[PDB]
Amino acid sequence: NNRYSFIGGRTGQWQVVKIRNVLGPGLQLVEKVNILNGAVAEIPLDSAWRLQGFASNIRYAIRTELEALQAVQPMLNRAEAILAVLIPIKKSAQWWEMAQDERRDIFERESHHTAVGLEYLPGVARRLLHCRDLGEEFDFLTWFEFAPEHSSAFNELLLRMRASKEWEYVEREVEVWLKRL
Amino acid sequence: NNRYSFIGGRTGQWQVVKIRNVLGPGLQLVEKVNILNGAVAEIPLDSAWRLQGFASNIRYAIRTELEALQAVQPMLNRAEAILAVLIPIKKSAQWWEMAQDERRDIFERESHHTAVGLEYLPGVARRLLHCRDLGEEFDFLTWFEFAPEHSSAFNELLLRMRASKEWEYVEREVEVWLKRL
Ligand code: HEM
Ligand code: HEM
Ligand SMILES: [Cl-]
Ligand SMILES: [Cl-]
Repeated sequence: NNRYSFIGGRTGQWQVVKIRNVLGPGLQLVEKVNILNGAVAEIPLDSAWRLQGFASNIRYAIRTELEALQAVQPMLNRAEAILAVLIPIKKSAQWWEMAQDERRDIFERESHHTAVGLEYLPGVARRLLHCRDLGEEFDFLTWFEFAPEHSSAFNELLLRMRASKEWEYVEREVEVWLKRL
Repeated sequence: NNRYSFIGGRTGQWQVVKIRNVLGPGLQLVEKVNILNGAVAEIPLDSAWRLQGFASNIRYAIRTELEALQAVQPMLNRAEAILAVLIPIKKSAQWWEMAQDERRDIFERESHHTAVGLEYLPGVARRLLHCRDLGEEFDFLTWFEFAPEHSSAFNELLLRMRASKEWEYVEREVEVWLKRL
C-alpha cells in the first residue's frame, strides 16, 4: 500500500511534544498521532483530525541528485531516531499552474532544496507523501525523524527552507513535533 | 472534482464501437461507457469494469511547449467531436524507478511526444488522467475525441507513438473506441 494516514487523537505510536502553527489555519493539539499504512474512511473516536497521502514517483530530482542522496540518506526506524516531525504543506495556485521547467528552476536552481537538504544527512531521515491529488486541504505530508542530538540542526534547516524562493509559494504550514512511544 | 470514473456496461453517454486489446490483458467488451465526474465505490449493476483517474499538474511540458499547446488545442465537447477513444496505459517498473531528467529525455528528446502530438491538433481534443497513485491496474487513462474526418489521422498518430522509444516502457494498453449518443 502506498497510502498513509495520520490520526491526531488519544492513541497512537507517537506522542505529541508540541504543534507550531507556522502559516495558515493550524491543527488542534492532541496527545498522540496514530500512523496507518492504508486509507481510513471511519474517523476514529476521540480523534481531532486525519491527514493522508501517498508515496509516489520522483517529480524533480535528476539522476546525479538521486545518486548523491542514496549514498548518504538513512533508513526510517533507526533505533536512535526517537524524535519525529510531521509537516503538512500547501502551495499556491500560482505554483501549480507553472510549467515543469519553471517549477524545477525554483526548486533547485534558485532554492537549492536538494543541495541544502543533503547537508542535514545522515542525521535526518525523511519521507514525502503527496495529497493534492486526493482533494486534501494540504498538498504534501513531510515526515522527518532523527535522534535528539540533531534537533538543533533540524531547526536550522527549517529556517533555511523558509528563506528560499520556493517558500514564497507556500501558503500553509504546520509543524507537528513527536516522540516515539 | 479532479476525479473521473469510466464504467463499462449497459448504460452511459457513449456507445462502444470496438475494443482493441493492444498489449497485455484486455478489457471485456461492453455496449456502453458511463462517464462520471466523481469517485464510484458502488460497482454499478450489469457493469463489467470500472476505470478511474484524477486530473493533475503538468509533469514534463515546459513553458514554451505549454504555449504552443494553448495556441491550438481544442476544447472538449465540440458539436462535431462525435468519435472518442479511451486508451488506458501502464508503464514498466523500470520506467517508474528512473529519475526526472531520464524520463523527460525519453519522453521529448528521444520520442518527441509533444512535437508529434501537436501535428494532430486541432482535429484531436484530449484529456489526461493519472491513476498509478490510486493503485489502479493502469497508470493512465487517456481520452481523445474528434470528428470522423480525423479518424484516419488519429490512427496514424497511434502508430507513430507506438514506434517511439517511450513506448518500449509500455507494458499494457487497450483502445476503447466510442461514438457519442
Ligand atoms: C532533510 C533533508 C531534505 C532533503 C534531502 C530533501 C530532499 C527532497 C527532494 C530530493 C525532493 C524532491 C523529490 C522529487 O523529486 O519528487 C523533496 C521534495 C520536497 N521537500 Fe524536501 N528535503 C529535505 C527536507 C525538507 C524539509 C525540512 C521540508 C519542509 C519543511 C521539505 C519539503 C519538501 C516538499 C514540500 C517537497 C515536494 C516539492 C514539490 O513537489 O513541490 N523537505 N525534498
Ligand atoms: C493528440 C496529441 C497529443 C498531444 C498534444 C499530447 C500531449 C501530451 C503532453 C504535453 C503530455 C505531457 C503532460 C505533462 O507534462 O504532464 C502528454 C502526456 C501523455 N500522453 Fe500525450 N499527447 C497526445 C497524444 C497522445 C496519445 C495518442 C497517447 C496515447 C495513445 C498519449 C499518451 C500520453 C501519456 C500516457 C502521457 C503521460 C506520460 C507520463 O506522465 O508518463 N498522448 N501528452
Ligand atoms: Cl522521499
Ligand atoms: Cl491534458
